[PDB]
Amino acid sequence: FDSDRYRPTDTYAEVACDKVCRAYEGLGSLLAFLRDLTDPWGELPVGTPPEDACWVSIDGMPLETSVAWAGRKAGVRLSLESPRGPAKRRMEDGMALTRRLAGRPGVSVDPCLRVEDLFTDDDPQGYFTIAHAVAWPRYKIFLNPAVRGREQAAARTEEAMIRLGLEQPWRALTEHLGGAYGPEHEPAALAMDLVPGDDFRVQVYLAHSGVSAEAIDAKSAVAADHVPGSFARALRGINGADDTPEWKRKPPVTAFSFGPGRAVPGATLYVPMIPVHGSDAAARDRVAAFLRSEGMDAVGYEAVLDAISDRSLPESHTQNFISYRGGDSPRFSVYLAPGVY
Repeated sequence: FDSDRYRPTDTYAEVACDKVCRAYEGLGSLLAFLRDLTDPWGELPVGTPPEDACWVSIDGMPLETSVAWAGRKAGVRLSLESPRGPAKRRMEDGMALTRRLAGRPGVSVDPCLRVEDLFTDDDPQGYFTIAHAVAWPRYKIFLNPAVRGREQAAARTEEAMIRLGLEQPWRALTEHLGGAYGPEHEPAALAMDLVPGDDFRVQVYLAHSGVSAEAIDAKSAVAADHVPGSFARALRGINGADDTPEWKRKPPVTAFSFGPGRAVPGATLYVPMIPVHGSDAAARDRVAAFLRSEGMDAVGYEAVLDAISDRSLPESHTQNFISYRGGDSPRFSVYLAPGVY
């Protein structure tokens, strides 16, 4: 525990509330909602870190704040994962939360419940099983295809894709990638928007170990929204040399998005921040320079960083990823550890 902003007795839910409010401030009762949402661990004091770091945040907190720009608008999102242990109890906490979201105003958890058995187990492996996010409310769930080892990740992902009706765009991706999944494009996570109908989306996050910016770009050429070279230019550009130990320890990620009635996936690039960059200030300078050269809003990005961060940025290590899509309908997001641990 290491905070100038929070006392050790502040609760997880109170930190969550504070971060969400400050993110809105940077963009220019909630507490009640979040206590309920994080029931019952949301009441735990933040001063006592979990036994096992949460996957959801690079500082191991059970909370991660996100701000997303798209279609000339910005929105705040919050990711959550139980800090409880051991892994099986953490998993069951998440299962419980999914079921508590069912029947919330616009929610559909049916697609999640039809593949849930694939990403849960009585003896789970890997650094997580279940996590969620809320956006302002729509919800999503994150699942670990490596719950029973990495070697089964592609198979488990594929079977879920099939159950969900998305075999065709999943086939398109799989063939584009050469027909097999390896460390070059490894299924590291799945997400689902818990909504019914055409707006339903599943994202498959592929990690890219030991490949160049150009090769990563080319893996996206099957995407509905592929802008040739744009991923290569973001990666080379923001993150420079691909041979640093820090690059190799946290490789880039592409989120492929799948929707009903869509023959091919969309693609969004996830650019690792800390620890590829030495601090949030260094990462900020380079991300801002890239945003400007793309004509995107670097001021709003920096305003959010400033509003939400608890330490001066050269001493702050809270940016996990930024995400980026170029072209006519550009997207940018930043994902932030609370920076409490």
